[PDB]
Amino acid sequence: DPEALAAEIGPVKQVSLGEQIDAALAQQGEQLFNTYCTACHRLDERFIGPALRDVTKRRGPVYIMNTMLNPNGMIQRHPVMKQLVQEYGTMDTDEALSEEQARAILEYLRQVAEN
Ligand code: HEC
Repeated sequence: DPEALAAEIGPVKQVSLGEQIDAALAQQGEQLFNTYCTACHRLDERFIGPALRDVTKRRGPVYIMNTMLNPNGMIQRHPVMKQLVQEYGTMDTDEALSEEQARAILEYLRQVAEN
């Protein structure tokens, strides 16, 4: 259900996640997260947006990737995101990331959920 709607919104459609964390990829994601995402997010505390340490436990990868890559489409069309907007407010969250960058950040998010 929520991953399918996230795929339809796009641009990412599918992310097949291998069982292991790729630590080098995650490390690039850590650096990116601390450049772009900590303007508004923390791992364990609310801030401008929701806490994210366990985002990969409550959401899937297509939703997370398309939040980074198409935040406007997600805000407009995805019911989970639309509800979070009513709670946290409307602001420019688009960091103009590449898919590569977003993928690295996802790997970091997966890693911190195992800490
Ligand atoms: C402040 C300008 C933000 C920046 C920069 C980033 N995010 Fe964000 N995020 C923000 C808000 C206010 C919200 C709630 C929705 C709304 O627009 O009001 C979010 C939400 C998310 C989510 C969804 C969390 C959930 O539990 O489903 C994710 C996965 C997310 N944000 C990720 C994320 C990442 C990885 C960022 C750096 C690339 C990032 N956001 C930037 C506010 C802001």
